[PDB]
Amino acid sequence: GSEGHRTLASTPALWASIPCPRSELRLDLVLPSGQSFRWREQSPAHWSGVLADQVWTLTQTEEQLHCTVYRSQASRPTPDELEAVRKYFQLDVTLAQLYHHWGSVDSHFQQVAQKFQGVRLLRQDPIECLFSFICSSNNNIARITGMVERLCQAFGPRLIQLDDVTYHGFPSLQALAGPEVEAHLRKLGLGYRARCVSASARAILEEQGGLAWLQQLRESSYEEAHKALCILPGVGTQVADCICLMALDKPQAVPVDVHMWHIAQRDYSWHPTTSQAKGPSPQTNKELGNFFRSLWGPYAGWAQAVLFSADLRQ
DNA sequence: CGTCCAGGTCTAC
DNA sequence: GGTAGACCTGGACGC
Ligand SMILES: CCOCCOCCS
Ligand SMILES: [Mg+2]
Ligand SMILES: [Mg+2]
Repeated sequence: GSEGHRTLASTPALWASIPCPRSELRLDLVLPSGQSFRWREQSPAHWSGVLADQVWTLTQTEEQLHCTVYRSQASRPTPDELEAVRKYFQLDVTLAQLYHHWGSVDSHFQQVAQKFQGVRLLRQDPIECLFSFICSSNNNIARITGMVERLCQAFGPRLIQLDDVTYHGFPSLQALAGPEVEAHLRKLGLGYRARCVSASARAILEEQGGLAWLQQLRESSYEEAHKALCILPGVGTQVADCICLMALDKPQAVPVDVHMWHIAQRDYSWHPTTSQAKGPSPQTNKELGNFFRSLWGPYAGWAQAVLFSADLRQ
């Protein structure tokens, strides 16, 4: 009871609650669906991971999101700590209101939304998001998830151990820019993305003026932010859109991968009309992103997250 | 066991 | 501009 990952049943006094209906949040549809790669369902309905530099376990009942933290004596999370959870889930954004809107303007969205409630966007750290999505390219979620864990294990600071799992914070730019990072990441199975991690960490610190440059894209425009990210090695349109949506507070950013292509054709009979290219291409991928913005409006990326997630499950 | 595929990015024509 | 091929890996899918 004192050791291992906590459950709600087994250590009741160490949990605290955040009011939040399952209609506003389904952990099981958000945490393994390729937004963040850093959460594991270590016991049934309990998700463990690192969030604002500490380890947490999260579980839900119909009206509550229950939260425990591992930091000192074992105790309930504090009000300030609980805030970090609220911010990470962006719980001020009311998902019932967005679903209504998207539902009204798109009857296909209405149909999928009935069976896939509580899919919202996490608000992620820019560095973690940048380097996770560099690992995402031409890859599947199961393998990306391992790549990311091994990366944090080798280069990130040791937080705490539960059972046989040692949690690590996400690596700094400095660690990722270090000597022989590529060769090390190649032995950890990252393949060609090993080079991209080293190169982007160095590009940021040595050519772009460091962490500040990345962080300040939050206050910049989607279009400025998206252009700025594309200069980095391993960061194309898609990876940049993932970062803008998931880390830089750009809700209108819509990543366009093979899933979204399939969704467009199957469920909207979409075809490009500004370019003569039949398939995925820079100009057809731009157009498809514009189609979804025009359809769903300024939170189109959030709508994308609902159908993307629902397409993973089918 | 050989292709094909997964939250693509690159350069080269 | 739209197009093709190279780059890691390891599960799923046939033949
Ligand atoms: C998909 C292969 O290209 C990845 C980005 O270019 C190489 C720099 S690390
Ligand atoms: Mg606690
Ligand atoms: Mg780039």
